[PDB]
Amino acid sequence: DADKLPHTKVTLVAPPQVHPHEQATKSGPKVVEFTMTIEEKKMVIDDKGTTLQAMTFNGSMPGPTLVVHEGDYVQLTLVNPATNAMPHNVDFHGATGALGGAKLTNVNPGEQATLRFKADRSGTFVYHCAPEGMVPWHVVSGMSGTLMVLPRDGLKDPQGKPLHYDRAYTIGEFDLYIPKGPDGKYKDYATLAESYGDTVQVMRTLTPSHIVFNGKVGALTGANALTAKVGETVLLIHSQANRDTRPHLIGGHGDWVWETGKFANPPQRDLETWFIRGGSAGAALYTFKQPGVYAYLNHNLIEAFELGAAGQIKVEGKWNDDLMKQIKAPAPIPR
Amino acid sequence: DADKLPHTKVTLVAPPQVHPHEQATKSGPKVVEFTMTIEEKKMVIDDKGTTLQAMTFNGSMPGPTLVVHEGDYVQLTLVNPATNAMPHNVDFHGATGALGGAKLTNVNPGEQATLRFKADRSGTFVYHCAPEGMVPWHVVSGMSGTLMVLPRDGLKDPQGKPLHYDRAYTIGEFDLYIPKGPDGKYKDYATLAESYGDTVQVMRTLTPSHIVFNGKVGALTGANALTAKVGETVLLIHSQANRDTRPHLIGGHGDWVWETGKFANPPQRDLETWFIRGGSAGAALYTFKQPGVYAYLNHNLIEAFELGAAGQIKVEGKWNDDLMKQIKAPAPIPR
Amino acid sequence: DADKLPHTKVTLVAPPQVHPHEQATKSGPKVVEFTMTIEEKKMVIDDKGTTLQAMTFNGSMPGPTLVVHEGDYVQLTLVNPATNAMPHNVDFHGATGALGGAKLTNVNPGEQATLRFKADRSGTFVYHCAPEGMVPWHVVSGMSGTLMVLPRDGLKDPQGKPLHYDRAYTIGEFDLYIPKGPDGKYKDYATLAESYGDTVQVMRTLTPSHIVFNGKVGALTGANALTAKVGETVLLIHSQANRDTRPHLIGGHGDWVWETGKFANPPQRDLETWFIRGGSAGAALYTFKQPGVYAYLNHNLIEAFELGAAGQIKVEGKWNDDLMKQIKAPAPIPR
Ligand SMILES: [Cu+2]
Ligand SMILES: [Cu+2]
Ligand SMILES: [Cu+2]
Ligand SMILES: [Cu+2]
Ligand SMILES: [Cu+2]
Ligand SMILES: [Cu+2]
Ligand SMILES: [Zn+2]
Ligand SMILES: [Zn+2]
Ligand SMILES: [Zn+2]
Repeated sequence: DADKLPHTKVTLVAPPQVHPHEQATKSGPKVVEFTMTIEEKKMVIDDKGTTLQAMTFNGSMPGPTLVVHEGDYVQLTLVNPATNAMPHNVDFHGATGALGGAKLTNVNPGEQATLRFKADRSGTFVYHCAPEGMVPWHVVSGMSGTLMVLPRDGLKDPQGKPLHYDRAYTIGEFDLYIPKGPDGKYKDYATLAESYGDTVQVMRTLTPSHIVFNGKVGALTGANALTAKVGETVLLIHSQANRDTRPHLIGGHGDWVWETGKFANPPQRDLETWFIRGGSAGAALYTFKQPGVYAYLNHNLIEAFELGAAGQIKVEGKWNDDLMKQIKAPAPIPR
Repeated sequence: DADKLPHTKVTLVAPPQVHPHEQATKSGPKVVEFTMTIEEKKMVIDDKGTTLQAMTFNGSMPGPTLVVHEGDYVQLTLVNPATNAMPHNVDFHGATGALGGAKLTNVNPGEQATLRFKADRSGTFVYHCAPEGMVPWHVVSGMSGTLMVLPRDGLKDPQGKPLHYDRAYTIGEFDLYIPKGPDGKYKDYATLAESYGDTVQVMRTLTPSHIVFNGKVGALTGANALTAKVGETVLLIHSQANRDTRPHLIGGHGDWVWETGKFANPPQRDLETWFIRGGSAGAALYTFKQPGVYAYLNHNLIEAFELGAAGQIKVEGKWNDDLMKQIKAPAPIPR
Repeated sequence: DADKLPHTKVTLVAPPQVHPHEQATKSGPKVVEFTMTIEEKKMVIDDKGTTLQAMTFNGSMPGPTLVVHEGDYVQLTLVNPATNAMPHNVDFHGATGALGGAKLTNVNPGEQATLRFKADRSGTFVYHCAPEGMVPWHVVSGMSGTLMVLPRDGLKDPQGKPLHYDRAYTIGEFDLYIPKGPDGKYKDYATLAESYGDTVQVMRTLTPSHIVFNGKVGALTGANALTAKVGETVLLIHSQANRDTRPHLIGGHGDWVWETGKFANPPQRDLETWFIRGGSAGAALYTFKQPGVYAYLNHNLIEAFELGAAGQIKVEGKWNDDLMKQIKAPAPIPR
C-alpha cells in the first residue's frame, strides 16, 4: 500500500544531464515526488534566427528526465502558471490507466494537479502533453521527456550479468514543422495561438522543416558537446515522442542497446545504428576506448546534417593504435 | 501427405473480430478450407465525405483474418465475381513458392481458383493482392489481410511458459493516396479504372492523404470501439501491407509483443510502442488492469490524429488506486 | 600486437557477388589488406535515361563487400585518382575511433592513404564516404558498401547451433534525389560540382526521386537476376547507408535474420519482412525449397515498384506439391 511507504523528494536537472540517482539499490520502494512547471515560450531553433512558438516542461526541450526504480511510485505535481495561454496535462507511457494520467492532470493556466502512479515496469518511457483535440501540436512544439525506471538490482546483460553506466545523458529529438510565408521565409508569430493553423498545415505534409536535438540546431555541439573519457561507460537515453529516428555514434557503437527501451528484455550488442520508434525512448551503453570528438546523430544523414539531428561527444584519454592506426597518411599516388 | 488428411471448413467473420479458433490444441494437422470473394467498391473513408475507389477481400478493409495451426494446410478458394472490373490474385506471406501463390491464383472477373499451401511457420502473416504490373495500387486500395498460424501448443513466453489471449482483434492500417483537383478538393471517380493514373501520381510522392484503421477515419472509435474488461487478455493483430507503423495503447502497454509477428521467436515485454514493418503483421498481448477508454493508435501523432490512424478500446471493471491515483485534482496554484 | 601478425591480400569482386572467403576457420588472426579506388562518374539510373552524377568506391554502387573474421585487422589503401574532382575519405562503422577512420583518410584527387583497424566485432557494417561539410551528398551519390566480419567459428543460431550459407549476395539500396527543371524533366549535369546545389534542395524534401538496388532500376532483374537452386542456402546482405528499408523475399522468408546485422546477437526466424535502419547493414539466410522466380524487394511497394527498389532471384530445381499446390486452376465460377 503506497500510502504507508516512505516519501523522497527529487530535484530535477536540465538536459542533457540527468539527476543524481542509484542504479542497483538496497533500498525498498518509495513514493518519489517530483514537480514540473510548464513554460510556453518563443525559442530560436537554428543558426539563421528561425523561431518556434514552443511549449515545454520546465523550460527545456526535452523536459527533464525523471529517474525511479521498479516498484516505486512516481508522484508528480504539474503546475501550469497563469502566464501561460493554453491548457496542458501529462501522459506517462510508464503508467497504467487514464490515458497515462492525462485524464487526471488537465490543468488550465493558473492551476496545478498531483498524480501518483506505480512504476511497475522497468525501462525508459516517454512522457508528453496530450490535451484533447490538440495532442500532436503540444508534442511537436516541445512537450515531451523521459521517465527512466531502473531495475532495483540494476541493468543486466542477456546472460544476467551486471551492466552499469558511469554517466548518463538524455537526448530528446524533435521534428519541427515551422510554416513559411509567400516569400519562402519562415514565419515569426507574436503568440502561440497564432502559430496553430499554419503549423497544422505543415504537420499534415509529414515533412519536418527542422529535426533537432534538445531544442536547437547545435544544442549538443561545440561548447555544448557531451563529454566523457576513455574507460568511462555512458548511457545515452534517446527519446522521440512523434517520429522514428536511428541513432548512431560515429567512431563508436552501441555496446548494449535496448532500442525499444525496456530493461526486462535482453539488450543487443555491437550495434552500429539502432532504432527509436516514434512514441518511445531507448537506451544505449557505450564504453569509450579512443579519445577524440565523436558525432552522435540520426543516421538519416539528411535529417542529421541538413535538418539538425546531430550532436557531439568530446572524449579525453590515450589513443590506442591496436584499435586503429594511420599506416600511411594521405600522400601522392606513387607513379 | 496432405491428400490423406481430414478437411475442415471455416466460416470467416468481419474485422475487427476474428473467427472462433483454438489456441493450444490436441488436434493433428488438417486441411483447413476457406473461401473469399473479392469486391471492388467505392467507399467513404472520412467524415467530410471523401471517397476511395476501393478493392477488398470479402467486402472489408482489411480482409478477414484466417486462423490455422502450424502444420495445417490452408486451402483457399478465391472468387472474382463478374461484377468486378479488374483481375486479382493472392500472395500469402505465410506460404512458400510461386510468389506466395500469386502466380497460381490469377482470376479475371467471372473466374475462381483454389490454392493449397502448407502453413509450416508460426506467426501473423500478411496476405495481399499482387497482379503483375499493378501491385501497389491493389494493395493501397485495400486488398490485404492477415493469416495467423498459431503454434500447435499455443503461444509461449521467452522462458517457454504458456501465454494466452481471451479475445482477439484484428486491425489493418491503410495508407491512402487520394488525388485532388485544381480546387484542392479530393476527386470523386465514377469508376475504379478512372482513379488509377491520378492515384499513381499521389503514391509516388510517398505522402498519404489519409492513414486509416479498418477502412475509415473512426472505424474503431465511439460505438465502433473495441471492448474488453479488467482481467481479460486481448491479442491485437496489426497489419500494414505497404508502410511502417508504430502501435501504442495509451494508458496501457504491450505486455508480450512479437513486433515482427513470428511466434517461434521470443516476445518482448513491457513495450510502450512497437513497430510493424511495411509488408508485415505483428501481434501484441495485453491484460487490462484499469477500466476506461484507451486509445490504440499509430504513435506518429500526426498520422494518428490528423490523418486517421487511431481507434479506441472501452474497458469495463474496477479502478485500481495502487496503479494510479489522482492525489490532488486540478485546482488553483497556492499563493 | 598487429605488427607481428601474418598479412593476406584479398582481391575484391563487383556486387552482387562477394569475394571468396571461409566461414568457420581454423586460422588465427591476420592483417587483411584491401585496396579501393574511388571513381566519380555519370551513371544512367533508370529506363528512361535519367542520369546521376555519381560517386563510387571501385566503380560500383554499392562498393564491394569486404570480408574478414572477428579479431582480424582490416588494412585498407584508399586511392583517389587525379581524374576525380572532389576530396573523399572512408568511415567504417565496424571500426573504433577517429570518426570510423574518416579523420585519417582524407584524400584529395591525386592522393592515397592506408588505414588499419581491428575488426573486433562480428556483423555486417556499413562503410561510407564522409567528407566534412558534404557527408550526405557523397553518401546519397553512391559512396557506401559493406564490411562483413564473420565470427571465427561461423554463424550461430539462438541455441548456439551452426548456421551456414552456400552462396552470398550483396545488395546496396540507394535513395536518390535527382533534380528537375521547370519543364518537369530530370536535369542532366555536365559535372559533379554543378549537380550539388540543386540536389541539396531535393534532399531537404526527404522525398527520393528513385530508390534503386545496386545503382539502377532493374540492376538485379531479368538477365541480372541473382541465382540459386533448391536446397542451397543464400546469405542476402542488405545495406542502406541513409534511409530505412524493409526487405522481403516474395514466395520465401528470412529463415534466420540479423536485421540490425550483428552476429553476436541471436537471429530471428521465419520473418516475412525485416527492417534495415538507415545507416546499417543487415543479413538474412534462406534455404530454397521451391524453384521459380522470386522477387526480392523493399516492401514499401511504392518504393519497390514505382521507385525502383526491387530485384529477382531465379531458382532451379523441383516443384514441391506438399509446400504448395494449385488445387483448381483459374476457371469460370460454377453457375
Ligand atoms: Cu501541452
Ligand atoms: Cu504517447
Ligand atoms: Cu487485386
Ligand atoms: Cu507482400
Ligand atoms: Cu566521397
Ligand atoms: Cu555512418
Ligand atoms: Zn564504469
Ligand atoms: Zn485470460
Ligand atoms: Zn548449405
